[PDB]
Formats: sequence, C-alpha cells, structure tokens
Amino acid sequence: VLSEGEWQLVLHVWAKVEADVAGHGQDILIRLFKSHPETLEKFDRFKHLKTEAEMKASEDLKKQGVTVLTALGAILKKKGHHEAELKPLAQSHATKHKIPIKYLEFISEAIIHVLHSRHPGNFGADAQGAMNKALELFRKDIAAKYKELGY
Repeated sequence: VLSEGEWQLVLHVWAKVEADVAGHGQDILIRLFKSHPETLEKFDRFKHLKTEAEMKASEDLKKQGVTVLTALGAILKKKGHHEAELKPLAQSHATKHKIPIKYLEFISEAIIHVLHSRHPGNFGADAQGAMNKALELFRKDIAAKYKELGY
C-alpha cells in the first residue's frame, strides 16, 4: 500500500510525463529495447528495427509508446484500485503476447531511468521510491493473475 503522500509524488511526476507522452514513450521503449534486446523480439511490429536511429525514426514506435504510457497513466491514477484495468492486460500479456513478469520489471526500470532524465526536480529519491512502489504493486497484482492462469 502506498501512502497518500507517495501517490501524490507519483502523480505529480506523471502529470509532467503527460506534457509530452510521445517523447517519453520513445525514450522509454528505446531504453527497454537497448537494455534488454530479448524484449524487442516479442514485437513482430518492431523486430525489423536494428539501430537506435531506426527506432527513433519509427512513427509506429512513437504511436505504440503513447498507447502503453496511456494505459499506465490510467492505472496509476486509480491509486491501487486497478482491478478493472489489470484483468484484460494480464490475460493478453500472459496468454497472447507471452510477456514474462521479468519484462514488466525491465520496462519499470526504463520508466524510472527516463523519468529521472527528464524531471530531475520533480523526481528526486523520494518520488523515485514512490514510483518504484507503484510499479511493484502493478507487477505484484499482474503476477497473481499470471499464477492463476498458470504462467
């Protein structure tokens, strides 16, 4: 459970991500794909991308980035009450996309990395801890649905 003050830190920084959702999505996905190239392999739509410059140039990548960040934004603003948001995301990612829970840890590290680059003054260690906690809650709840489904 996050405190209200921890939720506030999380949503203050997220309100800023929301000023340039596409730009954040690019940075986060490039970071993910470069740090963890196995993750790129899950996306038939992106597996032709072989350089950072190709990734930066992809309009569809930027579009998909907005998709993921939008779904995340919606979850975070539930401040833990995200059952309705997670159940379809858990089903498709476990059963259709085949995304290990570990990959959700990887994208969480990428989000934190980028948030830290772009919003130092609104993402000190306190807000980093709160964001960590929120992302772990999301993972924990997803993992429980994976285990139900036998993934």
